[PDB]
Amino acid sequence: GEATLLVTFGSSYKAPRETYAKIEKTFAAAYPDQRISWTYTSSIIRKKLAQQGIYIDAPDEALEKLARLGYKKINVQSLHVIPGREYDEMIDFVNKFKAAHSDITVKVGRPLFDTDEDMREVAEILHKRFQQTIEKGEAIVFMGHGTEHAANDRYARINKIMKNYSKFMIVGTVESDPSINDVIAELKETGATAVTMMPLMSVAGDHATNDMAGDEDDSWKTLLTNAGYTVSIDKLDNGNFSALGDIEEIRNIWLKHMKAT
Ligand SMILES: [Mg+2]
Ligand SMILES: [Mg+2]
Ligand SMILES: [Mg+2]
Ligand SMILES: [Mg+2]
Ligand SMILES: [Mg+2]
Repeated sequence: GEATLLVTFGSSYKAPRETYAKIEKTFAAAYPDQRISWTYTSSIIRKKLAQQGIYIDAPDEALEKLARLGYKKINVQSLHVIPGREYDEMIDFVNKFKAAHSDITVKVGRPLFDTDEDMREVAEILHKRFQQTIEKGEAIVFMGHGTEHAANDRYARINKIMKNYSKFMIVGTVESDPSINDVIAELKETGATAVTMMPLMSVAGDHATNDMAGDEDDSWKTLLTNAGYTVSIDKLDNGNFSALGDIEEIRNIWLKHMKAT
């Protein structure tokens, strides 16, 4: 008997939690006999959800509960985009758990942008999603968070990989490099005058939605409109802002990572 624990930072908001449900459904369909469990690593988000009647286990709680149920084989899957700080803290609570349980074998699955192969697959999926927009000469801008962690290199790396698919697919980050000014300089080279944006994030969290599309003077929508672009935000059919985890083929990459060799 195998069990799977899905690891994310977490969110208290309805739209990200619908994306989480899609990820659970993808894993449950692939492994219909397995228990699938969740942990949200943000302590404060867990606390706010508890105030709402929604009870999410802390990581140590989540794994101990699996141990107390008899499981000797546990999969712990990162739902992160890059192998950065949160991925490292995953490994840490996984090892704190392995130490207390020498008989339990724990398999760890990597985040989305782990390898060049992963980033090509993501680029192809996003190209497919936006091909009709790209065909009209409109650019697609992907907004990642950005970090000082060395894994920040994935954003510049997937930006270059995306050039094999279209010059109109452009990646930047809010807090690091490539920056919004790099995005604007790249846009200028394409000849586009219209932009569709999407977060290069697993879910469209509340803070990210403001960074991307808010009326704040430094939101990406404002800064691109100041530059003269006509800006649209990508949405799901249900009207929510889209994110990577909403795309079934993206969810399959986390799925494959859980068993990769
Ligand atoms: Mg990440
Ligand atoms: Mg799609
Ligand atoms: Mg990101
Ligand atoms: Mg969404
Ligand atoms: Mg969807």
